[PDB]
Amino acid sequence: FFHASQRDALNQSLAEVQGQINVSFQFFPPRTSEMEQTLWNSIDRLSSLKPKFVSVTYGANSGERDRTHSIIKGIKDRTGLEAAPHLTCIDATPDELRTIARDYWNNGIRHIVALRGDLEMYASDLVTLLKEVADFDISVAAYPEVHPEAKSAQADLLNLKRKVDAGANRAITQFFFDVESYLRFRDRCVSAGIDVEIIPGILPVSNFKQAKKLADMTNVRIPAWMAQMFDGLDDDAETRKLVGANIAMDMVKILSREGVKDFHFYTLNRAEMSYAICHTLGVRP
Amino acid sequence: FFHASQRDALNQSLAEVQGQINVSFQFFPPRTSEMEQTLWNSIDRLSSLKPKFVSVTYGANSGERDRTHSIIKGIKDRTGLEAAPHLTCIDATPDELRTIARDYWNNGIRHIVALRGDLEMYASDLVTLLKEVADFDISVAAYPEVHPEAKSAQADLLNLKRKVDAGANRAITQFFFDVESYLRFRDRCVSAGIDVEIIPGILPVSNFKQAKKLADMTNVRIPAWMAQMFDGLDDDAETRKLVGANIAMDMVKILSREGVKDFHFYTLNRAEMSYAICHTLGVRP
Amino acid sequence: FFHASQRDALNQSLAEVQGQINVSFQFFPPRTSEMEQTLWNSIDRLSSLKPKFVSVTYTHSIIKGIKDRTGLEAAPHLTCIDATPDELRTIARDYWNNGIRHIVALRGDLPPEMYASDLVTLLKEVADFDISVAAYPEVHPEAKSAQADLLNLKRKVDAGANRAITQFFFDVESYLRFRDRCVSAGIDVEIIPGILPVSNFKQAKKLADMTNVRIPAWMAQMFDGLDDDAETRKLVGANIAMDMVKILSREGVKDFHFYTLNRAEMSYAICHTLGVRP
Amino acid sequence: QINVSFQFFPPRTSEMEQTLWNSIDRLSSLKPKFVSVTYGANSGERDRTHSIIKGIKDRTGLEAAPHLTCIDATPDELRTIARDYWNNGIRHIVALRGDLEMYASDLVTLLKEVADFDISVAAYPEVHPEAKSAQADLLNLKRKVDAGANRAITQFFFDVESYLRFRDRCVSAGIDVEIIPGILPVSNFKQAKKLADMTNVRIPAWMAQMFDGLDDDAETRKLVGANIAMDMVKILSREGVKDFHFYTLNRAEMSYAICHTLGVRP
Ligand SMILES: Cc1cc2nc3c(=O)[nH]c(=O)nc-3n(C[C@H](O)[C@H](O)[C@H](O)COP(=O)(O)OP(=O)(O)OC[C@H]3O[C@@H](n4cnc5c(N)ncnc54)[C@H](O)[C@@H]3O)c2cc1C
Ligand SMILES: Cc1cc2nc3c(=O)[nH]c(=O)nc-3n(C[C@H](O)[C@H](O)[C@H](O)COP(=O)(O)OP(=O)(O)OC[C@H]3O[C@@H](n4cnc5c(N)ncnc54)[C@H](O)[C@@H]3O)c2cc1C
Ligand SMILES: Cc1cc2nc3c(=O)[nH]c(=O)nc-3n(C[C@H](O)[C@H](O)[C@H](O)COP(=O)(O)OP(=O)(O)OC[C@H]3O[C@@H](n4cnc5c(N)ncnc54)[C@H](O)[C@@H]3O)c2cc1C
Ligand SMILES: Cc1cc2nc3c(=O)[nH]c(=O)nc-3n(C[C@H](O)[C@H](O)[C@H](O)COP(=O)(O)OP(=O)(O)OC[C@H]3O[C@@H](n4cnc5c(N)ncnc54)[C@H](O)[C@@H]3O)c2cc1C
Ligand SMILES: CN1c2c(nc(N)[nH]c2=O)NC[C@@H]1CNc1ccc(C(=O)N[C@@H](CCC(=O)O)C(=O)O)cc1
Ligand SMILES: CN1c2c(nc(N)[nH]c2=O)NC[C@@H]1CNc1ccc(C(=O)N[C@@H](CCC(=O)O)C(=O)O)cc1
Ligand SMILES: CN1c2c(nc(N)[nH]c2=O)NC[C@@H]1CNc1ccc(C(=O)N[C@@H](CCC(=O)O)C(=O)O)cc1
Ligand SMILES: OC[C@@H](O)[C@@H](O)CO
Repeated sequence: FFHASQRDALNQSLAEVQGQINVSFQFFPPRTSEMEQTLWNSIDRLSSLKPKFVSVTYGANSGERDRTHSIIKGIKDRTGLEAAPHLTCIDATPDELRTIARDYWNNGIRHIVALRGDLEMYASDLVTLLKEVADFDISVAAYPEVHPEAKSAQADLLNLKRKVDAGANRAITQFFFDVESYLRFRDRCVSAGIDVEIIPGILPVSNFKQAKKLADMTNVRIPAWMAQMFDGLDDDAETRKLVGANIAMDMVKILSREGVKDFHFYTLNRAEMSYAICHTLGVRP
Repeated sequence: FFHASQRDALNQSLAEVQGQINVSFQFFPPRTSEMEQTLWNSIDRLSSLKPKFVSVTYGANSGERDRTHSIIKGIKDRTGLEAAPHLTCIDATPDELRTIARDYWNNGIRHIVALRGDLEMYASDLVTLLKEVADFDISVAAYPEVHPEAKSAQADLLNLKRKVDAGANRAITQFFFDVESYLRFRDRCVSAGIDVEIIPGILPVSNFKQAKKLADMTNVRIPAWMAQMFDGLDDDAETRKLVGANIAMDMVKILSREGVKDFHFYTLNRAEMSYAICHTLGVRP
Repeated sequence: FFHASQRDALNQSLAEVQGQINVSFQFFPPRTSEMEQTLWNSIDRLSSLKPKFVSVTYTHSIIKGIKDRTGLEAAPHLTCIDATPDELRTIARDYWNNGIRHIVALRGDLPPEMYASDLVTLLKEVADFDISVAAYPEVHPEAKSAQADLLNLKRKVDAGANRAITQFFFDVESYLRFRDRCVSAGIDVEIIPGILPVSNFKQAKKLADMTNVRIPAWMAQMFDGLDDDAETRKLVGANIAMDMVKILSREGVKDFHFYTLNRAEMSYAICHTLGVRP
Repeated sequence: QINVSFQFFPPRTSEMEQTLWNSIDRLSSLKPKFVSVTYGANSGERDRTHSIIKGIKDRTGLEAAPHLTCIDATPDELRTIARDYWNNGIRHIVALRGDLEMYASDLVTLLKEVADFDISVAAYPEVHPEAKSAQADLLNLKRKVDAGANRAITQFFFDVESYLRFRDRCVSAGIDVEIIPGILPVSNFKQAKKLADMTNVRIPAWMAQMFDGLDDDAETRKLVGANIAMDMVKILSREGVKDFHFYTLNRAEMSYAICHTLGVRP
């Protein structure tokens, strides 16, 4: 019985991973007092897992940069964790960006997630600018399914290489649900001579309607079986959570077996799903 | 990438099962007003899935038979579903059992789950007795991992055959977590010439401490990876639920692929996990 | 990589059976002073594994010595090829009156009238003995047909045997198919595999040929060229036996009977792999 | 159809010296494609490695490859050493960086400049402990192959899938040379566990459990270890592996028997 045997082997291998998996968590600036409370609850909960770092988004063109910086300082003060602000360049001048970068460095914030931003400079230009300011750890975005604006898959891949050559020392992927796409992309990164680990960004899905809208805008494929899995659950938050957890747990189990030892979670500021997924990877308090 | 491909295929096959899976749900008589409320909530919720039948346990030697009968009538009146009482013989005389059986039949209750009972007559004796009373549908217990009191695996298997030959038309298994054990047992049932479907009894685990105590008393193996999965979760009900759901969903996905189209859920009177597992099998309102 | 994953699952399942496997060990009466010492050493070494019982081929003395030395259930083998239906009742009653409640009832190899079924019936007429009888997955050489020999096993069980122990075999599929045919025939006792760990292939093959036990081509090839290499034979033979019991365990076998040939090393190691440890 | 090679180390005692030559005679009868001898900067030096290589060549006629490292050696020293080896009929070198400047790829390049050596290099299915990433380590192996290595020999492993997945990644990366599994037959688990822990080589739970309780039982360890190794090579062979490199630790019995099971016989 192949399928049963395969499952037992996959599960046992996952069990033996305990203590070898590095994780990171991504948060966004709360917009309500209710979300603020939720976030700090989640930060406390997830901090107990000793993530390698956490990060905080910055909405391009939002003009709310101060919120990002304030959350980052709060995290460092409260937890002692490495906290990395996201920084976009599409909405700031190089001079403004150098000032922002210098202030981060002087405030002990020395890992930046460097992005172009949701709509002059491209992300690689930001990477170069940041390294000129100081010796930052820099993480950049990777797209196993190709960024929607890329002229070609080759162009997008060479762009990642450009960002790495400019000084990026981590790549974090856009979320995906087609696991084969990530694995094929990881191999293509080797073919392009990219020597940094390609860290999968995991989106645990509880609100499928919303995840689908974003996937559709970002060129991320939702397999037919996954669409079928969430069909009929618009008003059943409980079942959606269980189904979503199952999907994410399956994904990390397979990725772990294929040698992935780094995961970045898009928490949407909630701890429950990411914490449980980490538990299955042997990442525990 | 074998593991990824295998998952996609398994998931898609599960998606195509929609509308082909029969399910049944097992409940027990509530002992508190709180549990009473929970049960009827669960009955309403699960009834919407159109189970082939539901059943209600009867604790052997408990002397609380009237509770079982009362719950069964309540279910039939409320839902129109086929509801099957469990009946044990270890604690009643044949005459008492015939009276009980006749009263059930005359009350429109014509499917009985016939058991010996947790500690004279063996279950096969009860099956014979029931068929003498009337043409009941009769379900009996099967043990993929061998009943703890059996002289041998062969003896236990021939006992199942005895119960089927006496008139049992369904076999429902003790819960298991070693899926290969069920599949091997299903094949052994064919070797013994048993022509009834062997319906897996599924226990969705949220309280592992308690499931383990019962498994240990019933000769049910808990794989090491499963013990590791629940390790450290004694005080984390949320994570236990997500982990447990993941395990049960994986099990039914594999069983479905191997051709199982009937599942019996040990609900412990709660709807959430069983309902979600059914959802993944395409059993939906 | 199905083969790799399958092996990992099989090995892990074996690791998890630890503490749930019943084992028994078979010994023979020593013919020399050297073998005498070897035997009691093996007994001391193997007793630490807490076997469900041990047996001695046919003897009465060894059985007694084992019982006193270790307190293990020691079952003498008894054949009806030697004595008369009356002497058997005398030798049997003599056992029960000493603490010997388990007997391996056999017809016996024939030297250069009644069958084992008759011996089981006889032994039981004396007392409520534990009776173990021989089963033959590949059919006893004298039997007229597979079904006839199978029905014979049924007779022996119906007569009072509560255990069947198999002739040794090397084709696991043969054992498994036979086990299935037994249940189909309504035989409700376990069919306990008799395992022969092979270190001397020339000798094992001689015996296999006389007993209708098949030696698979892969096994013949595995031992080819090792007539003068005792060390490699031991490693090859241990590997074969370990693989066999690993497969058998996954198929739900929880009882094993070891033909030790009075040596502890190989059986002790195989038991170790089954989680049967001091 | 199966090729084998055996790895030895320079004996540091009279007792081990006797054991090694016994093992060489035993294993040479299997006609390995080559044998190799390790180097320890503080456990024998280059002269001891070379002495054993010469002895093997003289005694058996087999191709014998020294493991040559580049730590604490200058490029001019390495060129002089390589020239000497080539002139002495040593035509296969296992080119390594070394257990603590140059990386192994630099040594491969240097050696190919000297002469058309057969060169074998180290590969790590579970990633070299110092690599900045699995991607970087794979790109390094490709650098070594592109510089002229015609063979990769893996660190030992006990998770067979790890080797299989690694081989697939090598092929995907366009690394076209054989990725030969290094096999460590285990008769002393305490010693093996130490070696594995230091190199990030996973020991499956079932394997640790298999050796539990055998600290003082050498005989059972041998039988259990032989079973593990025979099983591994059987699976690997089924998956198309036609070359095996045995970490003998100067003992012949286990490797010889494993080879027997692969059909490699005198
Ligand atoms: C992990 C992660 C975190 C993120 N965090 C944020 C956040 O905090 N705030 C936010 O607004 N967005 C965020 N994003 C989204 C991101 O900003 C968008 O996906 C944006 O469209 C691209 O950003 P980038 O850094 O990848 O840009 P780039 O790397 O510069 O690539 C963007 C597009 O430009 C193309 N391109 C690159 N160079 C050239 C060139 N020289 N000429 C022509 N085309 C070129 C690329 O191929 C690609 O199609 C995040 C995305 C990820 C994966
Ligand atoms: C789906 C399911 C629902 C259950 N519901 C209940 C419930 O509502 N109330 C309750 O108290 N328990 C219940 N049980 C538990 C059950 O009662 C116990 O497992 C009990 O120990 C065995 O019951 P049985 O009907 O299987 O008995 P049996 O089938 O009679 O078998 C019991 C044991 O007797 C052995 N045996 C059978 N015939 C003979 C013979 N002629 N001579 C010697 N040994 C023999 C069998 O091999 C076995 O070991 C349930 C179990 C399952 C799987
Ligand atoms: C675990 C084990 C332990 C053993 N220990 C010993 C020992 O200690 N001493 C020793 O000398 N030998 C021993 N033997 C070997 C055994 O004695 C021989 O195999 C002998 O040939 C058959 O013995 P049996 O008990 O199987 O008899 P049987 O069951 O009677 O079978 C012998 C043949 O007779 C046939 N047969 C049986 N009844 C009838 C009938 N009524 N009509 C027609 N045909 C019939 C059967 O099919 C079979 O072919 C042992 C064998 C095993 C597997
Ligand atoms: C089959 C085999 C036989 C061995 N025999 C011996 C022996 O006899 N004696 C001994 O002392 N050791 C021996 N070793 C071990 C070896 O020496 C160590 O593992 C050592 O740490 C690395 O050797 P290497 O040849 O693999 O080096 P490399 O291939 O150079 O790799 C070493 C590390 O450097 C990294 N790296 C490579 N290029 C760069 C770069 N440009 N910038 C940054 N990092 C880089 C690699 O990714 C890796 O992490 C052996 C190993 C194997 C697998
Ligand atoms: C920075 N993110 C991002 C990106 N890609 C692009 N182009 N832009 C981005 O901002 N990929 C990674 C990450 C994805 N972030 C997100 C943010 C919200 C939801 C979303 O579905 N939110 C729902 C429900 C949230 C919940 O379940 O709590 C919503 O209601 O908005 C999904 C992914
Ligand atoms: C009739 N049942 C049963 C059996 N087998 C035997 N021998 N006896 C039985 O009564 N197998 C099938 C079914 C199993 N029923 C059960 C009943 C309670 C729990 C248990 O774990 N209850 C926990 C928590 C319940 C919850 O999560 O809500 C408890 O606290 O008692 C598990 C299986
Ligand atoms: C009671 N036995 C038995 C039988 N089958 C028959 N027909 N007769 C029997 O006596 N099957 C089970 C068991 C088999 N016993 C044996 C006895 C010796 C050897 C054997 O080959 N021994 C070699 C060397 C022993 C050693 O390795 O130390 C020998 O010739 O002594 C194999 C199985
Ligand atoms: O002795 C085994 C050793 O050479 C390998 O682990 C590579 O370092």
